[PDB]
Amino acid sequence: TSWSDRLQNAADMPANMDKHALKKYRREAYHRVFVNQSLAMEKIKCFGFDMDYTLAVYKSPEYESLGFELTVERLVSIGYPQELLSFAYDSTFPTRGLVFDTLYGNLLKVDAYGNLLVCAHGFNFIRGPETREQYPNKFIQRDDTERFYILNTLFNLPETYLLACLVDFFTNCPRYTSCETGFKDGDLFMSYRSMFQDVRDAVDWVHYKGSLKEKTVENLEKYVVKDGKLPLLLSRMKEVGKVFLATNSDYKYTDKIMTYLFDFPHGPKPGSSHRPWQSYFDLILVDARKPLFFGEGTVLRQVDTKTGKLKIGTYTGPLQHGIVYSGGSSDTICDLLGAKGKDILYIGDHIFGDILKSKKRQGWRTFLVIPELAQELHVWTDKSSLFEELQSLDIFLAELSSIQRRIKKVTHDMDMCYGMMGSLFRSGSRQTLFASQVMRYADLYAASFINLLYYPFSYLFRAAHVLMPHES
Amino acid sequence: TSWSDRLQNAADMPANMDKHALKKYRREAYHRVFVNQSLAMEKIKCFGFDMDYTLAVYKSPEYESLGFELTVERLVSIGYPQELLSFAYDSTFPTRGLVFDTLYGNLLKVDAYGNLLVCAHGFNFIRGPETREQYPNKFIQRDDTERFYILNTLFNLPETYLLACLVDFFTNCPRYTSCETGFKDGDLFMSYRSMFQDVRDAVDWVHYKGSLKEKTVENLEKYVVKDGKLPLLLSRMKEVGKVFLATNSDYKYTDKIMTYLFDFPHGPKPGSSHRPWQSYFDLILVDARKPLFFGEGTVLRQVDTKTGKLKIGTYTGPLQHGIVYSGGSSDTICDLLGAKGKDILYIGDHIFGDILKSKKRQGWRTFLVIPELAQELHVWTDKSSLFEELQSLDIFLAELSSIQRRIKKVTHDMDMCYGMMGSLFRSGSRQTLFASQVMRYADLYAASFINLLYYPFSYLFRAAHVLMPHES
Amino acid sequence: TSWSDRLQNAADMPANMDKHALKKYRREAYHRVFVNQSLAMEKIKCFGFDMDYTLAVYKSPEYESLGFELTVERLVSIGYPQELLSFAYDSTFPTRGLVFDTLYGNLLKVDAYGNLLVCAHGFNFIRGPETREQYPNKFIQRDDTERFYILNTLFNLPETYLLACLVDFFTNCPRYTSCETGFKDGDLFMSYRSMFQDVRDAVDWVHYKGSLKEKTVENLEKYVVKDGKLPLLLSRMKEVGKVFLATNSDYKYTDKIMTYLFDFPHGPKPGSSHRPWQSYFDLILVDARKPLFFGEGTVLRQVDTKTGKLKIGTYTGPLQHGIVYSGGSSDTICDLLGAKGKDILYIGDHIFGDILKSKKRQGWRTFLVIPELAQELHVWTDKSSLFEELQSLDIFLAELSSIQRRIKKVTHDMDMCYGMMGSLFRSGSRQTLFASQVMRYADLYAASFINLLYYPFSYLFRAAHVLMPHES
Amino acid sequence: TSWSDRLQNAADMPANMDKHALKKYRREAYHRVFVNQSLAMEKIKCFGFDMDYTLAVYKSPEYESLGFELTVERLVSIGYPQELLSFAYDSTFPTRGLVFDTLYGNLLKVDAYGNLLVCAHGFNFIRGPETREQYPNKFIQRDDTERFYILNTLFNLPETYLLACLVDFFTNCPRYTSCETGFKDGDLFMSYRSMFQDVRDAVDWVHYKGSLKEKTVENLEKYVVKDGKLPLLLSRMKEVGKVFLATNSDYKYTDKIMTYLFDFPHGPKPGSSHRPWQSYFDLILVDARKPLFFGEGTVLRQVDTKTGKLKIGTYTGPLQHGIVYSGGSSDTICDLLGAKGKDILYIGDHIFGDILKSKKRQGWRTFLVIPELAQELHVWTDKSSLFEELQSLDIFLAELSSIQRRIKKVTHDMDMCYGMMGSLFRSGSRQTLFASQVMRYADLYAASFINLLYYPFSYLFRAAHVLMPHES
Repeated sequence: TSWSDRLQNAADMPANMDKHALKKYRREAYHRVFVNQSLAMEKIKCFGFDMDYTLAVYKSPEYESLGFELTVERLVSIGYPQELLSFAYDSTFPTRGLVFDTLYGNLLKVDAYGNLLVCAHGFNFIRGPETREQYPNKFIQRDDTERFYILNTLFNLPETYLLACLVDFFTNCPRYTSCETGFKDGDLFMSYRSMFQDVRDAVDWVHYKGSLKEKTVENLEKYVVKDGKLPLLLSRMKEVGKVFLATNSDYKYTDKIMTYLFDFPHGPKPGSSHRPWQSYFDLILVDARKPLFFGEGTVLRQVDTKTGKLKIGTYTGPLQHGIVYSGGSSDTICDLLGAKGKDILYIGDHIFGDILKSKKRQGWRTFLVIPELAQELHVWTDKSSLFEELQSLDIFLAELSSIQRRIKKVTHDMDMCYGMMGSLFRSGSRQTLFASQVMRYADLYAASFINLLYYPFSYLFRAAHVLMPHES
Repeated sequence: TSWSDRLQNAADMPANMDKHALKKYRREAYHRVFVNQSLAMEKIKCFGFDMDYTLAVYKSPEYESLGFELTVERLVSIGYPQELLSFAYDSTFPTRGLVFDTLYGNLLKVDAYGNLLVCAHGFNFIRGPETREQYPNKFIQRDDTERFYILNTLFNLPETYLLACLVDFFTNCPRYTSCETGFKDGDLFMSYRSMFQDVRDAVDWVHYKGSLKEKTVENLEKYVVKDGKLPLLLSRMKEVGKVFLATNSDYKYTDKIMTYLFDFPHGPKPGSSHRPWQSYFDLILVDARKPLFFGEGTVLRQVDTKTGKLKIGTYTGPLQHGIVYSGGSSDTICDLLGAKGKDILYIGDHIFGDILKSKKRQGWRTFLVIPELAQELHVWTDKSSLFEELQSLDIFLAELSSIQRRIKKVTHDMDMCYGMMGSLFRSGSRQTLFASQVMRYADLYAASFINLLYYPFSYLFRAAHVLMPHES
Repeated sequence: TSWSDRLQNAADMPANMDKHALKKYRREAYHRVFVNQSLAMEKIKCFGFDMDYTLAVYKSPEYESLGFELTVERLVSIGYPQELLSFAYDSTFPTRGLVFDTLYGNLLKVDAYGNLLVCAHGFNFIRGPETREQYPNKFIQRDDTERFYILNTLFNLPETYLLACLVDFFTNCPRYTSCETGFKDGDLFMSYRSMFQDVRDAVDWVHYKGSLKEKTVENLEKYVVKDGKLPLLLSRMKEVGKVFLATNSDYKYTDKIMTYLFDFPHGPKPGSSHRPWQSYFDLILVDARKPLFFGEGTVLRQVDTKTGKLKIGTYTGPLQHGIVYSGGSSDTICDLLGAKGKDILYIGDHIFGDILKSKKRQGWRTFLVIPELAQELHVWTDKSSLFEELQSLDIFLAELSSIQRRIKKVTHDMDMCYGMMGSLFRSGSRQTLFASQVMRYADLYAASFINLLYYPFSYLFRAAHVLMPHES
Repeated sequence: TSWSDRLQNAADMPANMDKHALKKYRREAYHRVFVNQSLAMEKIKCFGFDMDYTLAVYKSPEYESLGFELTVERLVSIGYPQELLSFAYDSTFPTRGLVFDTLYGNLLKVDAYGNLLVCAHGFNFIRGPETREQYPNKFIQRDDTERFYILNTLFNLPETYLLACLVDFFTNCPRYTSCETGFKDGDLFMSYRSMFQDVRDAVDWVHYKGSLKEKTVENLEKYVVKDGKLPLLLSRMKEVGKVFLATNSDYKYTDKIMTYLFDFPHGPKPGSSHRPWQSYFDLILVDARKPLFFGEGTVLRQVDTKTGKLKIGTYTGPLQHGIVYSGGSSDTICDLLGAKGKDILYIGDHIFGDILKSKKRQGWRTFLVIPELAQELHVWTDKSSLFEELQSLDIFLAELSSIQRRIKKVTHDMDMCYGMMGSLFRSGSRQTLFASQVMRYADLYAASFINLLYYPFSYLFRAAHVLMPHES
């Protein structure tokens, strides 16, 4: 059972909008909205969305596997060895938010302070002492962006696995000599940095010039979660506020995906007339170029929705019914909808590029979708005894060395329940960078934004106050 | 009673090093070390220090007042009006960490997300609705450093007050016409931005070319806290590890100040031979140029300690007894002391420029000195009933509008106990940016680093684990 | 008769290598090498070449017309109006080296100091006084690269004409309102800057992703000058030194073009065995990325010449027979051929990107190919009486207002002999920027590098010494 | 006889303004204005000036020697060795426009293309072959400003000599070991780069914080050329146009110097009332910060001429009688005087920072003062036979190896007539970079701007047309 299997199982259920049923349903962790900062829903006047992995949640592992395959095929087409074609995507390896170290060719899982939690070279998981040779302080300076690339999006899952596959392959292939910073093949030297750039380039190519979009749209049921409750929630949002779409995707792809997401024989509820997807939005903006969108943005353009091409010129006119925008900036949205930042709840999956930037640059309210939570929550509850034992061991150690090997064992067994690179949110008792960023920049979070459907219009989401140590 | 009065009262006490007495003493909030991140003291092998406001804590309000007076005198000398000479420093106005908005000439107290907590134009404290005219989202983007300057050091206290004095003065002086972005004086327009730059320039001038250092050193008892327990603590640190000084100050000033701080008729304990200040350090580095120090730094130089001048050339030799370094980088320290970052506890007051940068760039352990805490803790405990009422009002409101005006009143009365700009750490129930940065980048904090004297050599400082909402 | 017609007529002649015949032949301006700086050919040890418009001179106006048509088709495909399809390339309009002013939508011909010589808005040539409205000092600051784009390559000829066509079209089309900085089409505003960027983008697209290369290679006789004397000259160069190719083009295109340029039933001379093009080069480097090539360059790669793809990795090996390089830097060439800059004569058409940069950054000797000279020289000699009258009028005026209108008339009539935008090298008696750059950065220049064939191996090219006014 | 002796001898002569006398006087090379670009004086409507080395020509070698001495004293005061005090300025060594190579510690004289003409390490003049070890192509890339500093101003003459003195001193002092990039003194390494920066810093210090200005103003007759013809020329300029001052110097220094330059018992002519210096200017601007002045400049301020301090605020008012400006930009001048660039003749000595930038950025007309020409012209005419022999040897060689050693000998003997680093304008038959920049950016040039006095109001300065080789 993948996280998208969980999401789709919940998607298949019709909405029981009885008030007691809703209250009962959102008690469950799976259908809950989690709160890092208090948020009064009555103050929200605009609800905004990203599309990819927010409205359109791609099914796992099928979509990652398609991405992986196409990226492999691209590398082979530019001259990588044929053996790459024997790789096959393995969803049990990558966890989101890993750091690729381009100097030494390692995948690293780090905490909020750059401390190493996990280090793998290819498929070899390096133990603490061997880690010190390359990381003397068990630390990386993560904003050294010339060296470190943080694999923070769900689109980065295939390349996370592919990087490890490639390091493994070159290491074990007798044609190459393993060196500290890459591989020697006679008079050719392939650094991990050059290899990483090739991978990054190929992933970008697959998305923008290759067949990934085409292959997705030709089998949307295979590749995209679909939920008849989506139009119900959007229609309810529109009763109390304005609704907007701001997506990096282009209009043609957006229209294909959104048309699919709304293709039911009814509109908001069973029995109601079907309505086009565009009718659910007060403002539709494509080619957003986030994160730049949250600063200067780009020139505001209008989409010719008949052709899918941009009209020639900058659009200087007002908001009108049926217009579709391209580019612009977050200020376009504010101006056209008559909103200030705190009137907006922006809903997305990209914890850096959208959620962090909308919060930091504009003071928008934020709702982070974390699709993996739909399954991570099942693991968390099913294996609560391991975490609780781990807590009790940390307690017992602190008030006091057979305990230390035991702390490692339980940490390992716990982490392995999630996958080879452990939980998105922690390794044993240590929180990841990703977890820290969620807590810091997402006001609200959940496995799906659909969980908003189970809270009433003016619900007050409450987080407990944070006190300093000297205040406690 | 100022915070430095509290510090000096505690400084005057001799050290009772009986183990029960120590344990009893550190129970008290005033003598406690507060813990944001767990830290095993046995793993610390090097203790490093800043000098100014860390080892050498300048007395308040006398030192701020001297700075203020000299800065005023400098502005008058460059052509500001004579009325400036009638200003007098008022310690009840400024709190550290305020933001000067150079566009509109306001001092702002903000939370970690840039939300406005307090806004004052001169001495006029602007209420919520009037604030919306200039700050439509009650928000600033604080890293817009062309517009906003954050007054984060204790050296910035005099200019914090001086900015408000100047805005008040120009506003109420009939020679000038108040405009949205500054003041018109016929065919001269003085923007708040130009005024701010003049103030900043004058403060820098007073420190580097004016008489502030000279006036400080001619009356050190007036201006600098002195504690006979300082050599005791440093001597104890040296029994278990290495001790270093890394200061932005120059050698001549450093030597004057440090000589004063160690000028007792004894060394570490009463009855012991006096030892020169330099003997307490394994490594002494001046002209550090932090924060650049924590990246590329500057060329490593050697001080001729006879003349106070730099020897000509880059120093390429080893660590030797009696050598004093100038410039260099944090890597110099690591190399020369044979330390990795996590072996180092760096002790300082500058929450951005030293503590944040040493943590983020190098993974050093950090101890933040917050001198104002020595008095803020007295206010916190004395007025606990106001905060607790505030908590109970927030609770009672949330589970449910005569309450809202009551929440404002109690918030105001609480804040005013600290001063006109409230607590360093909060306004009512909302934490400041400064508080958030302390929690994020200081492993340990206290009103004085002397509080380390009351914990045993291998003490384990414990912070409770942080759990995410869905983990709780 | 176009310049390429002149070049091809000379190309069709066999080489008479009798020493008297050669000396007689190079007397003629058409077959001469012109000298700005003295150059001792015996000191040249390496001869280097660019390919496009140097070895492979594209026929005019056919190649410009193909580029124009494809660029038009691309703009229409992205949403420009259908009327664009009625444009047809006109070789009588553009001269190379014009400046497009993106603010006001003008093509400008300027002197070396930025003084306006000619200003056209669409097809309207603006007279002196009307020019002052937009250019009050009849001057532009040409390195304001955000505003001005200098159209310096022969590849820029189609877009030079297309820009004027588009300004004309939008100006005269009643759907649009002409504004100072662009065109209003209801609620769309198309600035000249956005229009220019679209044109630039489309030209780049045609070259790199469109059908221009394909259409060229399918009819090389239509599109490329071919000269059986090319292998003779290259073979002679190889007798006295090393020969290299450094081209921005890719290997596959390079191989197609070069194979065509050497496709005769003989090698260097009639009767000799044909030899592959690669055999004429000691070093072949593609994907050069000039001008960056003359600084840091890019990573040195090796071409797999069987597939046309790059081998994976940086190439660390030596120069070997048959190897083809990609990327690298000018230092690669120097190192591998054992040359210093002054031992190299670099032969190319790109007066900025190759000739200026190789001279300024590396001190290479330079030979500039100026294909238009093959026809400009015919105009220069045929209309010498107009220029001489112009000289006599400037003389007679200076030693002294019916003369001023006469100076304008003769200037106009002279310029119009070259085309609507006049000579590449001057307007009347005023030299262009392009002329000044030729004099400054090209040691030698000619209509074709083939003219080197007519000078003996160790010829000394002589330029007269330049004296200052006070030295004269 | 120094160049300033020549200037002062001519300064002591009264103006004979008879038209025949003037025409006869300007025939002589010493009193001539030299012409690189034709310039119609009747079109000039504004005459602008720099002060230092333009209006105020400092006497040589006395002023260089004072600068040298004070710079030496500053270096000793910061810890350089006492032996520096035994140096004494030698005007026979430095020529203006040399390049200091901070890598290898050489002074280089280069041509316009970066080719080495002269290379000295300390006082050792390195011959051609030994030069190739460090400069394999006898070439430097002069805009590598991290490595090369071009000593282009007359203020740089003392440091030119001091750099050579220091390299000599350290080389020959047995305490130091000479290395390729600097000097080793035990565990101190002084690179030529660090040494150069110290020198540069010290020169700046002497000018801005040391006693150079004070020592100059206390003996103006010793240090500054004074010419009673100065007010006559400025008064004549004011009859036909506007006159402005734009100087980097501050008001107080400007007022001292200018007051001295106008301190005669008469005004424009003998017998006329004395008038204050300010009365000769329509616009006076100090603290100009050229070259930035010719781009964005700085904020426009007004000087309080009673105090010498700036008024507080940006000056927004009009041009009024008696106002003195500070900062601003070249656009301030244009706006306030109602001038376009070509209406302005800007008169200065700084061939980069003023003349080049005013021409390139604004299209101003330019008059370059070259004080050394007042003596270089005497050498040029007195030793014409050496140059002519050199020309005849170059001719005879070219149409054809006892000649090559002869070309070196005559080149050496010629150059040595000017000084150890030869003529400002050439080494033998090769022009310097400085010469090329004069020809390129100065419309007019002369040893003094006073030479304008000898040409009538609407004189037409003529330069011959430049033809390309193929046009000739």
